[PDB]
Amino acid sequence: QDDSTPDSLFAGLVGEYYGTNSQLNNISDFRALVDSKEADATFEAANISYGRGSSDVAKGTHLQEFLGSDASTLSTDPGDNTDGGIYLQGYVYLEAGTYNFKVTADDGYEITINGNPVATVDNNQSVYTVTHASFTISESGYQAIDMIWWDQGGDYVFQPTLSADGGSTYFVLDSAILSSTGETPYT
Ligand SMILES: OC[C@H]1O[C@@H](O)[C@@H](O)[C@@H](O)[C@@H]1O
Ligand SMILES: [Ca+2]
Ligand SMILES: [Ca+2]
Ligand SMILES: [Ca+2]
Ligand SMILES: [Ca+2]
Ligand SMILES: [Ca+2]
Ligand SMILES: [Ca+2]
Ligand SMILES: [Ca+2]
Ligand SMILES: [Ca+2]
Ligand SMILES: [Ca+2]
Repeated sequence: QDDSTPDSLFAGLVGEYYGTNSQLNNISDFRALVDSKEADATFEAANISYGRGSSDVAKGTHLQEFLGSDASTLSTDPGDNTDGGIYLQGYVYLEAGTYNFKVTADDGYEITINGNPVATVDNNQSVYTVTHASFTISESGYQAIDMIWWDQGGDYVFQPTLSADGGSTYFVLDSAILSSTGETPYT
């Protein structure tokens, strides 16, 4: 807790959606958009496996389709934009050990854990899956996590899967392990 407002506790990350009619080319562009204004919509990111879809995430009802099971928590239905993306932040329960992300995306993204980037694509791309380098968690518990992802137009997809067993199996980040505040969620 960092201010005088109570924060919703749920088994998910705090999600913000931002749209723009400018071009998003890279992580810096999307982060500047996030910085420039209040979110166009907020939502609870409880099942982080979004898309695939076509014909721009920022148009029509494409954001709702993309977010699927998390769209029922949208604060509003944003108007049309050409480009858009999401900023997620909260906590993820991880035991101490070694992990790595494998992320399928169109366009780019960046995931950080405890302040350190652990999966980065700093450019636009048609759908592509990267197996990222491993990282360590030093102490079991809720780890701080944030993510950004965007769509510059066209197709869109975002599924960042995590392995705890050296890339033999991967899981989606969902309500089993996510927390909005770092307290234990019970529903
Ligand atoms: O050039 C068009 C294509 O550009 C790529 O980088 C992706 O953003 C696609 O979703 C888009 O359709
Ligand atoms: Ca607060
Ligand atoms: Ca903002
Ligand atoms: Ca809309
Ligand atoms: Ca879906
Ligand atoms: Ca739902
Ligand atoms: Ca664009
Ligand atoms: Ca795209
Ligand atoms: Ca392990
Ligand atoms: Ca496997």
